[PDB]
Amino acid sequence: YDLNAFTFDPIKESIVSREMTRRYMTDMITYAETDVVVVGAGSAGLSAAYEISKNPNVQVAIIEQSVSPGGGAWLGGQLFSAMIVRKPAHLFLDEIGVAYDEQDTYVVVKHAALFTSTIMSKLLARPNVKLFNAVAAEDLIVKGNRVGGVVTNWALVAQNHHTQSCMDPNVMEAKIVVSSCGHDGPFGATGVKRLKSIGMIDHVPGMKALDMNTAEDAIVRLTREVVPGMIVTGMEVAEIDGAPRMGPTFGAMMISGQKAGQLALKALGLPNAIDGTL
Amino acid sequence: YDLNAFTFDPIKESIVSREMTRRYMTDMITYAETDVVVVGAGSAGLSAAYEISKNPNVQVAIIEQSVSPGGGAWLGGQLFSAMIVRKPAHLFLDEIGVAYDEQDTYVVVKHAALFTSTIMSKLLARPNVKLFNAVAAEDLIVKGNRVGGVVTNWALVAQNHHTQSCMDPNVMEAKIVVSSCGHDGPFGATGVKRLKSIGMIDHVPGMKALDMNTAEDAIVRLTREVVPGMIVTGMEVAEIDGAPRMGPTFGAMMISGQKAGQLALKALGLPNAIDGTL
Amino acid sequence: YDLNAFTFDPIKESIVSREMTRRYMTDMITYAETDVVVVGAGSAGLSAAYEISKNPNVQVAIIEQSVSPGGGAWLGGQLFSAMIVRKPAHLFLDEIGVAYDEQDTYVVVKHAALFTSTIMSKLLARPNVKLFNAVAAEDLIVKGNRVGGVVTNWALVAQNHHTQSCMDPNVMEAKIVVSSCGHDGPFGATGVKRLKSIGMIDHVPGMKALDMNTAEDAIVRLTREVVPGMIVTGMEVAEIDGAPRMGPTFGAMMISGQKAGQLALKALGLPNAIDGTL
Amino acid sequence: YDLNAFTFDPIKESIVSREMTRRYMTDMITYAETDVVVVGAGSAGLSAAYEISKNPNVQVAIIEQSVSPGGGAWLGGQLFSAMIVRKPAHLFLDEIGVAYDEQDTYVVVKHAALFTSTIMSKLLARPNVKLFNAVAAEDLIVKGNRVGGVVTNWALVAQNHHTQSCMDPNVMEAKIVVSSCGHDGPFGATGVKRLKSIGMIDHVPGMKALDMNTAEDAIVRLTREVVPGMIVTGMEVAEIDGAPRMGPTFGAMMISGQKAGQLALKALGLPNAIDGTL
Amino acid sequence: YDLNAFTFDPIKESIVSREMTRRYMTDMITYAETDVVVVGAGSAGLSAAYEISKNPNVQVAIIEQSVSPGGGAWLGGQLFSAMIVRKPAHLFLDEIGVAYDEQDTYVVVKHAALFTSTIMSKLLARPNVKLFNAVAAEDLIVKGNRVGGVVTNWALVAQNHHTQSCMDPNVMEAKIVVSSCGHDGPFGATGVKRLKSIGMIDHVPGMKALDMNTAEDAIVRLTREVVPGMIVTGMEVAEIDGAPRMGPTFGAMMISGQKAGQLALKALGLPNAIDGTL
Amino acid sequence: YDLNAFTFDPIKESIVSREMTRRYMTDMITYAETDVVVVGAGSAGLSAAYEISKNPNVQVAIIEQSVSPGGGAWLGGQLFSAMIVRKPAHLFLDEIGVAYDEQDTYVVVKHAALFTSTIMSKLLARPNVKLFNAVAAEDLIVKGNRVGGVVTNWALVAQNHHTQSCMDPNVMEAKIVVSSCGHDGPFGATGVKRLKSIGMIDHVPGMKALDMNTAEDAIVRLTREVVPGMIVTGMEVAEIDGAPRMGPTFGAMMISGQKAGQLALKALGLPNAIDGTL
Amino acid sequence: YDLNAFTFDPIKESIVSREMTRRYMTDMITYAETDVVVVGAGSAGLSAAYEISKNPNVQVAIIEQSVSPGGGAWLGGQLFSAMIVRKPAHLFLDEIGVAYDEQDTYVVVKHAALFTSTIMSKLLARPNVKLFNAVAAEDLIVKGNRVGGVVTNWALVAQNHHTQSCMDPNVMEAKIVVSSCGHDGPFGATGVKRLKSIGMIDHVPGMKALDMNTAEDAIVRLTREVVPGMIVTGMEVAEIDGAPRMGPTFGAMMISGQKAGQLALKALGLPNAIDGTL
Ligand SMILES: [Zn+2]
Ligand SMILES: [Zn+2]
Ligand SMILES: [Zn+2]
Ligand SMILES: [Zn+2]
Ligand SMILES: [Zn+2]
Ligand SMILES: [Zn+2]
Ligand SMILES: [Zn+2]
Ligand SMILES: [Zn+2]
Repeated sequence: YDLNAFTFDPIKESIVSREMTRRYMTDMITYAETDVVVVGAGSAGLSAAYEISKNPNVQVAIIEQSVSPGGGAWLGGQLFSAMIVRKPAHLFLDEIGVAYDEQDTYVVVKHAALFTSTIMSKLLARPNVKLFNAVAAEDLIVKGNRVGGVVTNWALVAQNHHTQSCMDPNVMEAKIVVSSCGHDGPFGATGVKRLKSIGMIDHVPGMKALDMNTAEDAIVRLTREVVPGMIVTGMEVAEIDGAPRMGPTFGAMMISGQKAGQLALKALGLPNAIDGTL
Repeated sequence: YDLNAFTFDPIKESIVSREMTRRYMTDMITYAETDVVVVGAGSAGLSAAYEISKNPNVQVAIIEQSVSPGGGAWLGGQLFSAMIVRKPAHLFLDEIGVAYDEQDTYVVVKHAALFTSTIMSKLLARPNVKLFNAVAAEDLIVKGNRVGGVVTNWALVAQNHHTQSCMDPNVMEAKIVVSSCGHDGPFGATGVKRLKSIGMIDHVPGMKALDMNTAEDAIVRLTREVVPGMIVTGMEVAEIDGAPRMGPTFGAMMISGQKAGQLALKALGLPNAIDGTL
Repeated sequence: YDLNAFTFDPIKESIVSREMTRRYMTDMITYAETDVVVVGAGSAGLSAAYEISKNPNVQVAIIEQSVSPGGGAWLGGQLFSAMIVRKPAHLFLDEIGVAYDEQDTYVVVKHAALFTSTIMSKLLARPNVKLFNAVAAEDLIVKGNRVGGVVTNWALVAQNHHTQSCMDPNVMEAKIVVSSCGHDGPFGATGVKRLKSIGMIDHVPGMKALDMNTAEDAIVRLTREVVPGMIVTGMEVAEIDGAPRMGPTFGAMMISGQKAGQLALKALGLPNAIDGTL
Repeated sequence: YDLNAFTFDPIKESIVSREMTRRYMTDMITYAETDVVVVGAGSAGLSAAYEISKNPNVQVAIIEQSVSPGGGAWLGGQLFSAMIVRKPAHLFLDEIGVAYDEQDTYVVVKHAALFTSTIMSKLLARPNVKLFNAVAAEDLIVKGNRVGGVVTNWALVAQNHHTQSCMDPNVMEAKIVVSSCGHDGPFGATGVKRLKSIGMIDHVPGMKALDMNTAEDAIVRLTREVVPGMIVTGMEVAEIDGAPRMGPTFGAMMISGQKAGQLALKALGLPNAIDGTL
Repeated sequence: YDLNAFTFDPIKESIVSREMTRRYMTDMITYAETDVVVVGAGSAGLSAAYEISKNPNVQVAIIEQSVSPGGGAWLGGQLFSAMIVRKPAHLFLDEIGVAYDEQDTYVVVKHAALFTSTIMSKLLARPNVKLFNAVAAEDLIVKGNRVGGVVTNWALVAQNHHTQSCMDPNVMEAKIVVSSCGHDGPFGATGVKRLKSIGMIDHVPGMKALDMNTAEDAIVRLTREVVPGMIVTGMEVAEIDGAPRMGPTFGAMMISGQKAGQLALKALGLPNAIDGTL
Repeated sequence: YDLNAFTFDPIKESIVSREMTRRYMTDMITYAETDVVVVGAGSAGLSAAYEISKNPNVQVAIIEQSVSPGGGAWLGGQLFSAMIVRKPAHLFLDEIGVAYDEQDTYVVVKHAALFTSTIMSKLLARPNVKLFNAVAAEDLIVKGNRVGGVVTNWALVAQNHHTQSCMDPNVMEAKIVVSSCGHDGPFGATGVKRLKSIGMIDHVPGMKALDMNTAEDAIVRLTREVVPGMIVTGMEVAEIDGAPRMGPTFGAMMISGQKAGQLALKALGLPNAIDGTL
Repeated sequence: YDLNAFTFDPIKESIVSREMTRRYMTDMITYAETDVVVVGAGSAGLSAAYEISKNPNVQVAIIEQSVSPGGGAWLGGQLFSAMIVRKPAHLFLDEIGVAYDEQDTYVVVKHAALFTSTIMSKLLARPNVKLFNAVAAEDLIVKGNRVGGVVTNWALVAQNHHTQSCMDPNVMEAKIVVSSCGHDGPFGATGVKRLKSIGMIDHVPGMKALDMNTAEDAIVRLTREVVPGMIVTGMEVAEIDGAPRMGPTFGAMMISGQKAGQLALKALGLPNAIDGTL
């Protein structure tokens, strides 16, 4: 084509609508009963989805309330750019294909956005992954003390129940829920806060003050299937357990998310790194 | 008449004013002491008022804070249209004259708005029914151990005590109050929250996580005269009892409401389906 | 069934989701290219859709930004209930089946909500009609000198472009658009304001001060195909033409809407009352 | 009675409701066609109503959007208390029975609230005066280039058309409207701003900068029947005419309002000070 | 003077400023140590101030956060006008000179504003009373478990500590504080809520549901010196004690306030009705 | 004193109140008619007040709407600290006693806050200077063709005319007004916007795009008595004249202010640097 | 230079940017591990930083969330100017060079702004002091049982986690943190509220009611290293200890701050007035 004399092939508006609709319809029908739902597309949730979907047989829905995925991983600290990842999580960066400046006990990715865009590109390309962005998980499906999926709505509806006539949610059944809701914002820690309000867990003390050396090891260690059918990963772990926060460093999110992914595979009865069967 | 050359008969502005004033103020005088007040015109409250007002002896005031009645029954889930009603509540739809597409354990009304408009149209035509919309129930009338009506105001006043000099409420005495306030919004669960703040009940746990099979049977079961003079119906039942929620399905709202209406007839000493005397 | 011992047939959450999704997305595909789109489900828009859809050949989509349809027709004036309809528009009420208390030059419907629910119930039951509520028309489709449909989005999105990353709209092609957006609210007069901002008309003076005798005859008279492909009806007519307003009387809305429907049938080449071929 | 052992006579809640309702109903029926409506109960509007209602045969409705009447006359300047009134308007204070500290060219009432409460008490006691507080004039009634009354609503509705489904206004016919809307607030200058938007006057330049000596004489001089059926008085005069403001002094408001009252009597064909017939 | 040819005597702007300033200064100096401060100028606070200041030797400061005094006594219920006062409180109306329509167990003042304006006019005329409107009591002065006055600020500052750099309060010492803060609004029940937060009282259950017959007698009975140096009166009594509310009736406010006034006189060691020494 | 065993001398709350009241109200009386009022205590206004008040004959009131004085001079750009001052304005820094790091065509003050605090400390110590902070100039006093002072109120009142009953302003007469209101914020360019709305100047184009080399020389040049009685200085000059802006450099503000001060001395008939008589 | 013909030396925009960037980022690197961080630049925090930085060996970072430093020390009470300082804290004023009007048990600084500007000017000139304004301390660094610095962000970010994708904080390590966050505003008492939410202290009762004689001595007394690594000073002490407040008097803030500074020097192992080694 010539950028100086450019013509698009013709279109009809109604075709564009119908293509989008049909495709979103079929996705919602498929994923109404899914193997894994990941709630939250921050560094931890992306890392978990990336790890799980390496198994091509596993269906992965990602529910993200924001229009943009990525969570807090578009920046470092104080609106600066550099992303510090402590060793040995730089091996995870190697696998995804993200360059870094190597230091002695850590590496520096030149922009957090480079990690986030790269992992998302590789993740979203896979046929077994679907991103439902601009959609919130408002609640859980819980039957006989097992989490069995999530209660969904458009994110803007979920934040506007006070300004309109009622707007019921939808429902997505899942074998395993990976809750990766962070701590930040009006949606922070949605999943663990709901476990508490329905009496399935007893306390959500909230994250403690900052201590990077304690926090990152603790967050990985504490990542687990918290109740039957629900794994918690990322900063949401610190909320439920009262672990210290780590601030502007990203290794624990990546590793927590990877561990959560392997826990989800285990929960599905599939080869996994938790068992040593992978 | 001719749509091409159309003339309305003459009017005067004063006539319009006086018509609306004389009629509304007459209705307020009529209903200031009444048989039943239904608080909330959602699916459960409309169903309750519909059921009660089948008896002509019985005067029924419906108090609805929104300008529009209907509550959460203008939509299905995720801003979609279809209204799922589990059997055998399709027999209630048959009685009201709402068509549906039948499936094995449920039916589908093509638009929630078709239910709501249809039942409202039949209900409002009745001479013993009065809709006071744009009016909130701010509080209860309680004398000794018994609910004896509601404390009312324009909904916008009830929402703007923070912005103007004080604006006292009005009062409506009733033999029975049917509280159908839902759980959603700033007015969610007004009646049961008030029973708790005045010490007449102990807790309002809030609805639990979603489980349609448990929730709908539970809401019907738990629909009751909670304290002397006050029946609670619809999702407000889940709030008081800590029942699971059901999300985008509507049978329990209709049946809970119908049961609440029958309980109100029984409380008034009238033939009813609770006793088997209807 | 027994209200004392009540059991719903079994369900699964996934069934409810898939039912609502399959049906809504099927409707969107059906109506993405359609015969008539009515924007606004107030008294004028409901009247127009009611009139058009008397012809079964004609597919009619109603776009309503609010969750609740009905517009300003849930109340009379000053939050009072009575709906004044000047003669001879009481003949339209007769046709729809809405009772009234007759006076000399007008009739009184006991509650505006009785009109609105009744006409909606009859309208929505029809197979050729689809209500897309909680959906705003953000813009028009205009090709050359002609309106060819509407640009749509969830209403909450259309109201929240200031708070999230961009969220493109959808598109619905139509042979005729009937714009019935009122004057009230942030969406008041959307269609005529847009004709002005794209240069297809010159001014939108806004409604003038109140004069019922002038206003209602004027609104009917001025109801028209304003530009090729687009009819304007109801109070949106006053905005474009600088007509006086009428306040709490509703005959002109019903008759303007009826005339707009007949004008749409005429524009589609069908038997109609404008020509005298119905 | 004994303040140490006090018992009220018994009451029924429904009686209180019915008394308020019946009385407000009859007032609204009476005043739906009134001789004078005064819009705004600030110092100018109170002064105008006080002057007019000295004729016991003249019906006076006062429409005030705030719950509290009094407008800007509860304080002096900068939240201080003293009310400066230039001579010879202290003669007006003498008539109403408001004490002052007399200085050479002006007097000082010790609290603006003393003037406001005193004039209101004397005004409201009269049988031909009715105060409709918490009610806004949203618009005018205009028929054939004469103002014929006002379009009313509850004030909170008039400020909330953007948050609810539409809420039509009511209407009050009047022989003469006295617009006394001030300049301050979101309702400031309602009446003259509407004259401009409907093309009945051509410009509303807004008040000029402060100059007490020019402003107070000018405001009195310019008080007039601005268009047929509508007198403007008080600070709203400065808005329409572009007169200077006067800030924390009150004589012109009192005298403007008195003049407006005498102009209203003249407009009604009654003895008055404008003609020298009183 | 001639309303047709009117001239004010000359003024200088700076004189107006200086008069207001000097006068407000001297008032604030005088009242920085006062005999009684009444917090809240609603029906109860006005009634208390009116009762106390019948003793010309007693200094009374009234602190009212709103620009307009009067509290909730500008209206009846539901924005209607009539003020119901149960017998025998109509004797209080007789004393103040407020007309009413006499019924069997109650009387009806035609507009609540007639009571409020009349009592305020008589109250404010007295030399020993000062109204500090647009000023909030933010806190109490408490020394050795006795209330010794109030912590004040301009009301707008008291509501804007979140939008500006810090703005310290002022202080007013008092022999007795009469707290009459109502229950309504963001300032509702200021005085009793502060007693609770500083541990001087133990519970503030809040007002119970409506029951006029119980409430009005209870409110009068419970009006008292709650802690040394502080009397509570009006609806604030119901907040501290958990008494029922009474809604749109005004006798208890008047009588509570009168009793509070006589309690204040007693606390000052002066002749009073509590002792039978008056 | 001993920080380990520290006792303050005794106080009484009333003393503190009376001290603050007597002093402030005395200052208001002093300055109600004054020589110069400076509106705005940003870098330009502080510089102007500093320059003028070098003459002891001259009384200078500074009106600043914010609680904190200093305007935009607490920071450099992008929330960084360093304050760039182009030569030869470093000579003004020398005079005030502000250190800097010298470069070739400019100097760097280490923190903008060091300039602002330093100049304020020297300015405020002077007996002829009074800072009225938390006070806005809402309007001008204009008599005939000449500015003669300012219309003042508490800043929060000036921002809350939409939320309360009216609150009149106060007035300060001045021989000269120096308007230094900046361009930023809701109060940006108050003085020049007012000249335009009262018709004394024709346009306020607003500042143009950034060009430091053009802008700083232009702002100094254009600093002038714009209309009789009123000098405009600082970025408010760019707004009136359509000059380019300079962004994060401060020399023009200091020099414009100094020139404005010299112009004020000249206007007062005093020795000045404009004429060469200083 | 000539104010009549004024030319600035040339500049380039890039130079200004690079100057501000290089300097700020150099300061951030310097202070990322530092001796003392003072959180809050109100009267107590400025006094503490002033006291500490008398020792040149000691690096002191001041973190202030507002753009303007100074806290509540720009005004006295009720937006009045005079700053009351009880003796013997006037000796601290003597040392800083702030003039006052002496009384018997206290002195009066003519404007609070004179104190604040003066102390800031002396403080900020010192080479060992850095003001990071527009920067909030969001959290603490806590390792084991000890506070080791602060978690920082731009203040606007710290206030806008609800409106944007996540924005991680930054970190500053410190040997000692002096928390001087006041009680006022959304950031009031940040440090002590955090000690409570992480479980390091048990309660934050909040300040009690006003009692100047008790409060000021108590605040000095209670100023302490509350937990290892963290001193609390100023009104934040009242919040943690439930001390009474003092309102518009400032001696305790200055003395508490001075004591806090001496406690910080002692904690650093340096000569100090707590020990008597200074
Ligand atoms: Zn109330
Ligand atoms: Zn819901
Ligand atoms: Zn777009
Ligand atoms: Zn309207
Ligand atoms: Zn004003
Ligand atoms: Zn700027
Ligand atoms: Zn975070
Ligand atoms: Zn404070």
